[PDB]
Amino acid sequence: SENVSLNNISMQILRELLQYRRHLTDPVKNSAKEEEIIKTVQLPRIEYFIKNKKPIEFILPAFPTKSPNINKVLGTAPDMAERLSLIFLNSFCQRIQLYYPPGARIIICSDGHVFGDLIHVSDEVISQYHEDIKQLLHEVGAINLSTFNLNDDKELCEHSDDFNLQRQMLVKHYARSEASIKDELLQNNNGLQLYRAVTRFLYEDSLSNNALQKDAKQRAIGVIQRSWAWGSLLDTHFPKAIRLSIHPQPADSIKFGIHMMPTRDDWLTPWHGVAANVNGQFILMKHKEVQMMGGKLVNIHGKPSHYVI
Ligand SMILES: N[C@@H](Cc1ccc(O)cc1)C(=O)O
Repeated sequence: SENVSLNNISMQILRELLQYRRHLTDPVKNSAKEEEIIKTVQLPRIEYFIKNKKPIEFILPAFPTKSPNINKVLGTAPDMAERLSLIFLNSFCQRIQLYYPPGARIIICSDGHVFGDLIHVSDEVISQYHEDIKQLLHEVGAINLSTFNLNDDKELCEHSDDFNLQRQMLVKHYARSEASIKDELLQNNNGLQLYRAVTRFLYEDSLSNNALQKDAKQRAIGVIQRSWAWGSLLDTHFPKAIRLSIHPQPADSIKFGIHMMPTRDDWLTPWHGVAANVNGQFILMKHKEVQMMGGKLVNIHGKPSHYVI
């Protein structure tokens, strides 16, 4: 039949995707069966666009702000690493054109203002990081990529520059109770490793250790609650869209975790890391770990984009 043509296009996309899967890396897992599970998960969602002959669309919540711990990151400004990440994502969507001419698009949805209170990063700073990452797209000429923001939603606070209200509304209409968040996370090793990892980044950013520890553990459920709010917001705004995630996801999840640079850390993101030229291949590493490597910093446009080794 003709499903043979359609099934062949959808699989090539899924296979390209899988090459950049972000996952909890654990050898006891039969990777083969994980993928066989994901085939069933995403192939139908992909074939939706193909049957319609519509360009395939992805949503990805990412790039909310640069981590304020200069132990991890070079600067508040977006660094080369997102540049390299942004440039990767856009070319991913051009490749698909080589099979499937409508192509693909990715709506990067910024989550910077949603949890901005709990990160101790100014709403002023956040807004500039956003404006800059829009800036990068045009410098990059990354057409297949566009941006989605809290301000865009009609249902969100009218106009802008009342984030505290915007956050309240978002929590009201789309969030869940931190009590229900803590309960849901415990069930899985999946949910457990989110909790732990979210807290480790919150603690690492904030440098009384027992105080700061219980503190990061509470902010974690907070930040996670805000993120799933933004998640249900997009979950309704772009329902049939394929759902990319910046975090490792289970093979059963609707969300498909994805990487954008080489790194041995599953959870590192461009905002938490600097870019390193090591063996003539860029890698996402932490600013501290790379200085102990005797890396030399290189500056472009009067700002420090990356280190070299
Ligand atoms: N979303 C980040 C958490 C984070 C985001 C922005 C920050 O400035 C700091 C922490 C993560 O993957 O862990």
